[PDB]
Amino acid sequence: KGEELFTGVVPILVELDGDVNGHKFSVSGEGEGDATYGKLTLKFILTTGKLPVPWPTLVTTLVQCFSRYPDHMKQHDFFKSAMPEGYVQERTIFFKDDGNYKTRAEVKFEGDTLVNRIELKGIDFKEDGNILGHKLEYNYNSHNVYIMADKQKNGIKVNFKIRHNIEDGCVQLADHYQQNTPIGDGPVLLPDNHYLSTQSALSKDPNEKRDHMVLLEFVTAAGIT
Repeated sequence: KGEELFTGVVPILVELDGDVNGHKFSVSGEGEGDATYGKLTLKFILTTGKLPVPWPTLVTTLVQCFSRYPDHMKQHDFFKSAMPEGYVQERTIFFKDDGNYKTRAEVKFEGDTLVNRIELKGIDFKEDGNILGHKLEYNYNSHNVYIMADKQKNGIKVNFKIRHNIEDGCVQLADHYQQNTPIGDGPVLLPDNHYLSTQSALSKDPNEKRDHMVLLEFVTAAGIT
């Protein structure tokens, strides 16, 4: 059923309400996802406030239902099975030697559109650290995202480490702890252990005057065979 919502291109909306060290800001995104290819095309714009953190630090927060699950792994796609009612995605992101983000998002269909609505709270960041200091390069690495079932919560537990390249030529690590729980009461797929292989390319719209991020992502599930 939920799988059948993803047989072609699906429009996406994203809304983020952010507060990092008391600096408040809002981000809106739009574009589309095609789970057939595991491909996301999105543009994010700062709608309110000044962006207090580098755009790359927000990529993981700003829809893993668009992951490509190969035919042999379709019994392991929690993200789609939760749809259309959707899932709650919660994270803590620990920036090594710096502050942490705590996020709560609802990912669900609002009519014909997959919508990611997020609240982010960031605390205990250093004024002269890599995040508030804006020392991260505008680029993104490929990552593996590790997934296991949480039978107790009728969802999944997700863990991974993001590597943010610093302008100095070193790496700022961001340790992600994630849990996903269905919104609806209906049955969901609890997967065997597996991962998502992710690739992200960040760019700018030459015609866009506001602070913004254009993002292209490819995501494929693997690890079962």
